[PDB]
Amino acid sequence: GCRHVAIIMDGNGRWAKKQGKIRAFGHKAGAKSVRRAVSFAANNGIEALTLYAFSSLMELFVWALDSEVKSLHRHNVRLRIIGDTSRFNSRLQERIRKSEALTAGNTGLTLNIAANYGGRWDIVQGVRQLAEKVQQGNLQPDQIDEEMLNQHVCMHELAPVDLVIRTGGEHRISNFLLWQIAYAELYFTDVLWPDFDEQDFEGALNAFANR
Amino acid sequence: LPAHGCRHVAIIMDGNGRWAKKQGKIRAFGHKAGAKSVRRAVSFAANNGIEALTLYAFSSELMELFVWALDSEVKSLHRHNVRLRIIGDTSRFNSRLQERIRKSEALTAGNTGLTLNIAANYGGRWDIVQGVRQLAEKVQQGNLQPDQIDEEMLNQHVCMHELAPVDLVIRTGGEHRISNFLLWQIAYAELYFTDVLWPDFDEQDFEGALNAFANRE
Ligand SMILES: O=C(Nc1ccc(C2=NCCN2)cc1)c1ccc(C(=O)Nc2ccc(-c3ncc[nH]3)cc2)c([N+](=O)[O-])c1
Ligand SMILES: O=C(Nc1ccc(C2=NCCN2)cc1)c1ccc(C(=O)Nc2ccc(-c3ncc[nH]3)cc2)c([N+](=O)[O-])c1
Repeated sequence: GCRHVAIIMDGNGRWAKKQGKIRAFGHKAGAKSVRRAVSFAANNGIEALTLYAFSSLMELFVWALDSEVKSLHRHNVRLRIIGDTSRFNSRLQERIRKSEALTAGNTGLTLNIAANYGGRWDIVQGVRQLAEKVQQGNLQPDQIDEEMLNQHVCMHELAPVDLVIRTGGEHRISNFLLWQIAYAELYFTDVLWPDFDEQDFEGALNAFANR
Repeated sequence: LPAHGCRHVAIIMDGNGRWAKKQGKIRAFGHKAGAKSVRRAVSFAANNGIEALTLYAFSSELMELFVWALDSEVKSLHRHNVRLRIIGDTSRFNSRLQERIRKSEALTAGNTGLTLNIAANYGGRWDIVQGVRQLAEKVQQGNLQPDQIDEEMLNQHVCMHELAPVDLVIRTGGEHRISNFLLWQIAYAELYFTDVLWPDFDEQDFEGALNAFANRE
């Protein structure tokens, strides 16, 4: 059973170019593909879906999400934004906080949207926290272990990441999740993100089920 | 940079158990064939301009015996101008073994050819945590402020930070996963998975991985 899937959603700009259209067109097709993947995961009992918007700008991508919130809530989706939003404009930060709190109680799919996220950043923010605790004398350097750092990195309340999918044909993690992908299956496909569809997602889930 | 572009390659060497099973042999024959394949890869990397090779002995099918085995290769590595380092938590290793590791490292530290890093009782999470503990000690002595901690600083405290970043990770044996080998250090690395079992992975396979990295960037 695959409980938590993460996807690096690459290929929207390459897709636009192949279609003979401006980069913007590729965003809008990428957004359709977001909806389809979120629906498919919610329909197939996946617990958590973590989406990294990446292209081989982040504010705006989050803005575009703002109008989907009412629909996600109605579908019992818990929405979280992961990543360093602390320099986003304060109006956007308030909307993120409002959407997360609206849905925080939902018990269906948890959808994590990584915004201005980096795996090294995620670890460093958790290390900064431990460092504050040591300085305040609340923690001995030496009590620090994997389990404790794990509690200070993103998504520690969710099932571990079982499967990472990257569309778009590159074979890297690109500083998406690092700590959390120690034991995840890595599935790379040349399909571009706007084309990735239910059969492609099932293909990735077979890879997991075979292993 | 060599034409392939790769300064540091890391290899998850899986498949030795499977290879021995396919032949009707016990696991020890797979380990001896896997050792032949290490010598061959080390020789290939050294002849191909690679700066650093990092090897993670892993079977999908103890750690301390692997490192005893390596102790018998140290003279030969030295003779081939290889600089040898062990990465991993060896602090609970047999006291004799820890002294043999130290001396093999000191013996070859002057070498100018390939740098070979052998992971022994290594895990990517462990490596991040030991880096974090060195930082927390500096905070507890009043030398470091929590707010001065950034990526660059934590980078300076994980294994291999003084070598070229890892450009390419090869995993043999058919599984598509990192299995808690390098994690901080592979943020930008090319990942190359091949179904070839470790004992069968030969120069043409290694050339093929390098040229796939060169072609993909
Ligand atoms: O990325 C999105 N929108 C978007 C639009 C435009 C752009 C854009 N960039 C600049 C040019 N256009 C970017 C992103 C997007 C779209 C739909 C959705 C979304 O999931 N909608 C949605 C609504 C309902 C359901 C659903 N159905 C069953 C259970 N859940 C599933 C999905 C999300 N999302 O995360 O939720 C983001
Ligand atoms: O893993 C190794 N040996 C080994 C043997 C047995 C076992 C074993 N485990 C349980 C059963 N037996 C495990 C490991 C091994 C073998 C050779 C080497 C090795 O690289 N030796 C070497 C020696 C010489 C040269 C060389 N010299 C000049 C041309 N090239 C190149 C490489 C290494 N190594 O890390 O360097 C490990």
